[PDB]
Amino acid sequence: MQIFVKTLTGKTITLEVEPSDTIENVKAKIQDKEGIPPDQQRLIFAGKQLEDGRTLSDYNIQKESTLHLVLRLRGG
Amino acid sequence: MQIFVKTLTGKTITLEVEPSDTIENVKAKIQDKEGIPPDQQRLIFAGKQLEDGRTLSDYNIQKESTLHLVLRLRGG
Repeated sequence: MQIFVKTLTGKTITLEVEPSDTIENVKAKIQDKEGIPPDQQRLIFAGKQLEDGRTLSDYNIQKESTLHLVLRLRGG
Repeated sequence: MQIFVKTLTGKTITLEVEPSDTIENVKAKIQDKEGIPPDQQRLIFAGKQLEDGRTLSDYNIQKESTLHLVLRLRGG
């Protein structure tokens, strides 16, 4: 299923995630494409932060959904 | 100087911070006001998270600047 991860920096990411795909694997996809380190990725939804060990369907995340991405660069 | 702390959900907090203030200290000041624990305070600037150990002027944060605040809850 397609999803749209938009960051406040002004960048959107389009990935084909799976219903039972863990948040951890979602970050992995971004890492594969944009090359953004999953450990530096902060997926925010509804105003809170998502848990790496959780699934998309855990937060009612479906197709065409929008996830907020924040770059957490450590030491800078 | 005063800055604007706006959450991703909907809230605008205003406090007095120094140019050489630290992100960690900023969260501490917000805790003295809104009572929100600094551990749950996520400072966002242009889609990038603010390093807790960095300074406001290091991020080019001046007076009357608006920052985003995200609540980091466990499990979301």
